[PDB]
Amino acid sequence: FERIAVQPLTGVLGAEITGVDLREPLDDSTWNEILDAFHTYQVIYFPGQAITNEQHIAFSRRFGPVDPVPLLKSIEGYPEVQMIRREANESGRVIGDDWHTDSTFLDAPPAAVVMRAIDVPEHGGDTGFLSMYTAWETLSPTMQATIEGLNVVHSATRVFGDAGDRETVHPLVVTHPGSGRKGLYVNQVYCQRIEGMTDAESKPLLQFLYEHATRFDFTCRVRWKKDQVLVWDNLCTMHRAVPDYAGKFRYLTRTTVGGVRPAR
Amino acid sequence: PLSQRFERIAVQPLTGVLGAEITGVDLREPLDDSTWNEILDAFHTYQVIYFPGQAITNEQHIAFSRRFGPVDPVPLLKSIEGYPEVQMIRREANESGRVIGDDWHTDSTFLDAPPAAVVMRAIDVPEHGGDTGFLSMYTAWETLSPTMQATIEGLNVVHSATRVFGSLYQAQNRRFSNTSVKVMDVDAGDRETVHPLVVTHPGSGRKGLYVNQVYCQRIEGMTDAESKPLLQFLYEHATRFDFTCRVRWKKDQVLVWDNLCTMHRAVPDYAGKFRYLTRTTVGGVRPAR
Ligand SMILES: C[C@@H](Oc1ccc(Oc2ncc(Cl)cc2Cl)cc1)C(=O)O
Ligand SMILES: O=C(O)CCC(=O)C(=O)O
Ligand SMILES: O=C(O)CCC(=O)C(=O)O
Ligand SMILES: [Mn+2]
Ligand SMILES: [Mn+2]
Repeated sequence: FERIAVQPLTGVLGAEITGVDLREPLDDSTWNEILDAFHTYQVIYFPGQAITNEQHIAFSRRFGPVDPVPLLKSIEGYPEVQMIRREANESGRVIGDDWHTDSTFLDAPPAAVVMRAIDVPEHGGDTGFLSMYTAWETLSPTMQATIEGLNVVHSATRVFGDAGDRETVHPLVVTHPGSGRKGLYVNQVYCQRIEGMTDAESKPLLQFLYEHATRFDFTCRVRWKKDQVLVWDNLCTMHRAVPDYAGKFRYLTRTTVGGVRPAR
Repeated sequence: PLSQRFERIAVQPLTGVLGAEITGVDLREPLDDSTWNEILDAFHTYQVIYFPGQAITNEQHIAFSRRFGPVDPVPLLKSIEGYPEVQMIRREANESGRVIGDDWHTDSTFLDAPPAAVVMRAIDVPEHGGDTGFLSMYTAWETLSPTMQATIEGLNVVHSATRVFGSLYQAQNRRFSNTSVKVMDVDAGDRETVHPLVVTHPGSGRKGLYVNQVYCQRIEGMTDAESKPLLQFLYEHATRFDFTCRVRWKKDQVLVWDNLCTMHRAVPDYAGKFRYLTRTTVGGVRPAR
């Protein structure tokens, strides 16, 4: 890395990137290094990037087409820029407070999400991430061989479920179209059953994979500060909100980068 | 606000659940009463506290530890030459044996009187890799439903070291290297003790869950089949990600964790890299409701 400075967060995933101004267009050499760090570290974040809504969209477009997720509210004037907002007065349960990755009920879920902290507490409201590369790679060779050929049925029936009940089928293990690396691909929010198996057969196996994937040693924990811009890979990671900031205002915006069909 | 409540130290909470960074103090020196009382208050509130940039000697490490209570080294760990009170969490860059403490537990709960706290000091740690996770058993308890609390608050739990250096350990394959771990008597590993499932912290007066899957064998009076589901639920509940924090280490960071109201976990993400911390253990008293 010669155009940026990269500081890995853990031995598994996550890296802080400095030495670059996201308010400006990125030359080829700088963009290529950012993409290289993204593919390697899977979640990357840039402190001190007070970027406008328009600069947010422009940066996001470098990753791919900006295709908003279905269920979130957009800011006035910018359909692409969606809100993760919780009022100080707000009670109840937080958006995304279980391990998941976004919108896997889609035939082509999002490739990536670009999140920008606008107003965040001095402490509280971290976001957890984990690597599905590491999840797959830490399975024994025998377990890998055993489940590699399985497919899993996804649907949105528990988030907003007619379109919420529509099923799609994804491989249990997918090859990342950018890195070429294999990762586990299951999540408790959207996965319904292993295709072809009975309920009794499927439930314990999915349950094990949920437990395995979310092992603490496969995770990292990102702390937010105002003007922090973060990108996560929606194919090879999962993420989780942390609701430890009752009574405090928390506001981030996000753009969603379109992806292609998950493939073996 | 912390900036105005604390006059001798500066406190920066790590999460909304537990953990805090402490600065404005020199651990090389004896602590005056007001400074110590503020540290103890922060310890009781935040449950795991750490002090970056404290380049201290073994003697100073021991002296600071003694403010929390009497030193009482844990049975399993080797000590450094010249300092029986200072034990090692040391992993050579080339070793590939099981990593010490790589699942959620708290220390030596098989003792009739487990440690009250541990003071850990980073000697030589990787630039990245080897974080320690912590979680609050106050929060774990307080987030159970009223009905689940009523159901289990009267239970007691059987603890032993059998999976660490007793019969169950000796009957399996994953072994610890002799870098930091002593050879132990198998009968000592199998010795059972019974503690309450919910305990009152003597310093804070608060109630916390008290179970861990390393040392807990079963709920007293129950069969294994009866105990397995309740205990397994409690482990899953306590280790919910939103009940945790994650501490990253740097050389000369000194950390204190409360061995009664927290659990902790090593993270084995630094294969091929040297990692060395020292630690003193503060003696505790019999866990009580
Ligand atoms: C110093 C410490 O002793 C321990 C040693 C290893 C250990 O590792 C584990 N980690 C995870 C699992 Cl599942 C089993 C185990 Cl056995 C835990 C504790 C103590 O208790 O005083
Ligand atoms: O608020 C957070 O930390 C993450 C929420 C989430 O899951 C998302 O934005 O998709
Ligand atoms: O090495 C670590 O991070 C923690 C090891 C541990 O569990 C202990 O020292 O008791
Ligand atoms: Mn999400
Ligand atoms: Mn331990």
